Amino acid sequence: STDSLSFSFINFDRDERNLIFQGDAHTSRNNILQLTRTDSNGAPVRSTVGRILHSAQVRLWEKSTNRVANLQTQFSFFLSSPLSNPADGIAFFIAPPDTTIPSGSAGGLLGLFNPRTALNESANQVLAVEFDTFFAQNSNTWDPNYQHIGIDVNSIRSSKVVRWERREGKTLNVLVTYNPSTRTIDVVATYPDGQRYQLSHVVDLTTILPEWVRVGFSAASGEQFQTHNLESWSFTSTLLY
Amino acid sequence: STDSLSFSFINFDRDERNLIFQGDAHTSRNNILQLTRTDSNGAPVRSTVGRILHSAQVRLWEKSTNRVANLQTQFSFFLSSPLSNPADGIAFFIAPPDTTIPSGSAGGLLGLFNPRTALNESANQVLAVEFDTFFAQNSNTWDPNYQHIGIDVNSIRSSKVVRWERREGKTLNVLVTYNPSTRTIDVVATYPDGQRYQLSHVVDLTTILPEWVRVGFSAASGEQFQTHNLESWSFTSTLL
Ligand SMILES: CC(=O)N[C@@H]1[C@@H](O)[C@H](O[C@@H]2O[C@H](CO)[C@@H](O[C@@H]3O[C@H](CO[C@H]4O[C@H](CO)[C@@H](O)[C@H](O)[C@@H]4O[C@@H]4O[C@H](CO)[C@@H](O)[C@H](O)[C@H]4NC(C)=O)[C@@H](O)[C@H](O[C@H]4O[C@H](CO)[C@@H](O)[C@H](O)[C@@H]4O[C@@H]4O[C@H](CO)[C@@H](O)[C@H](O)[C@H]4NC(C)=O)[C@@H]3O)[C@H](O)[C@H]2NC(C)=O)[C@@H](CO)O[C@H]1NC(=O)C[C@H](N)C(=O)O
Ligand SMILES: [Ca+2]
Ligand SMILES: [Ca+2]
Ligand SMILES: [Mn+2]
Ligand SMILES: [Mn+2]
Repeated sequence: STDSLSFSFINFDRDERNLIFQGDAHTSRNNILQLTRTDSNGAPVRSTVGRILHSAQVRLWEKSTNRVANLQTQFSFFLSSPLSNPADGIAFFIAPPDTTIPSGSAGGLLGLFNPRTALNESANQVLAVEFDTFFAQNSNTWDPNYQHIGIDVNSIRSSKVVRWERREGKTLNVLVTYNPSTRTIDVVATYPDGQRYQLSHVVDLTTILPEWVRVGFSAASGEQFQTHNLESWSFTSTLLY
Repeated sequence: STDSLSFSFINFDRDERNLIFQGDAHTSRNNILQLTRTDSNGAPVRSTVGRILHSAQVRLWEKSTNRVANLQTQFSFFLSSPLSNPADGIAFFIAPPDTTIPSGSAGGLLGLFNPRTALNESANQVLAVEFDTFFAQNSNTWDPNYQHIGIDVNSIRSSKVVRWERREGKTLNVLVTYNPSTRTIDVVATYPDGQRYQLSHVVDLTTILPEWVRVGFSAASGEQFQTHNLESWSFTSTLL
């Protein structure tokens, strides 16, 4: 009785037919999705980007009946690094279906933006929820001066941020929703001990993205590095109104 | 949580990016999916096959672990025709991801089989649930002598059938499930007045289909014809 699409992964098998793997994204022998490159011992390496998109296209709206999609997605990730200042982060993102890794998008651009246009909203079509671990003010000039979760609308400079603490190796469980009635992106992220982070932003997704999109994850490292380990992912979209 | 995939169409838009259209399959201005060919006034015509598959592949089973999927799908369709003996039928089906319309598959082969291998189980990889309106024993030599619902396992000759009544322009609502614990396909179908049909068959899908499959619908006409109009479709599969 609705138009809808849903999928869930509890781990990531070696030859997954419904995922589009980009750049350095790969799977580990224990079915964890590794977004960024590792060496032969599984250690993270510099200057790497990897992404995945689900192959099923999501319809963001349907005009003739004035419907717009809601969206709900849950995912779990952890990060590992020997460094004091591990980098760069992982993001959930929504983009056109033919989206590809931009040139120059490693480091603090998180695999999402070209350096030429990273701060230029008119040149991009992307909504991302970022988990940003590296904020050095002399390179990541757009960042607040702390680790943070952000909502990114056509730019690596987030519209809203909240202070966040990276915890070496610990799973962060995230819920992201879009409510088309209030035009609100809501983010809730919780560590296993119950420590919670919340962030929201009003953005009408129909004004920034095309009718059909793909959804997925991106991660990068620059001169500093970490593994970006995606453990599980569920997603649902329903046309409403 | 689980490894699962679900989708639902309450009707069909002119633009549906996650469907693979094969042969004569197309959408109507009224957001109905029309499987078989029509003329310029929307009247059905002879000798036509159309199919749709969802673009998302379904993991039916995993060889390394022996995990197997359950499946549930619900759909609704209606048929229309000027003919006293309209033909040939519509089927839900499950097949390998690269499945295409076989040559010679119009008429009573429902877009699913080639004439030389339609009864050779070793040559096919398909599970279908057919809604068969044309049973002439002199051409459809594999059919029971009445309209019927059938469960087809690598053959156009159904493994099980139940008598069924075609109703011009009326919607049949259908549920098809696969239960991997009992290895049973079950089918329940109803018309708007409550008239009910049920059929089941025990078949281990892991014996007839590869690990990754696609799902969708096929329909055909031969010398006799009708439109095959898919109104809605929902699907869910979970790998246990
Ligand atoms: C010389 C000699 O005697 N040779 C013998 C051969 O003639 C025998 O061949 C068989 O003859 C049968 C009788 O004529 C044929 O049955 C008829 O087949 C018609 C065509 O079937 C099509 O269309 C069907 C409907 O859509 C579809 O279900 C079929 O599957 C088939 O479509 C094929 O399918 C193929 C896959 O299998 C596919 O590759 C093809 O692409 C596809 N074709 C197309 C174009 O897409 C069928 O229409 C006939 O049905 C009508 O007639 C029966 C009564 O006979 C009625 O019960 C039906 O309701 C229907 O009636 C019609 O309905 C209309 C609509 O309401 C109405 O307008 C009409 O007025 C009414 N017509 C009538 C007559 O009432 C029917 O089933 C059969 O197809 C032939 N088989 C083959 C393989 O060609 C042959 C085998 O029996 O045997 C020969 N005899 C000998 O060899 C003896 C001796 N050794 C010798 O002489 O040599
Ligand atoms: Ca940063
Ligand atoms: Ca038949
Ligand atoms: Mn940031
Ligand atoms: Mn039959």
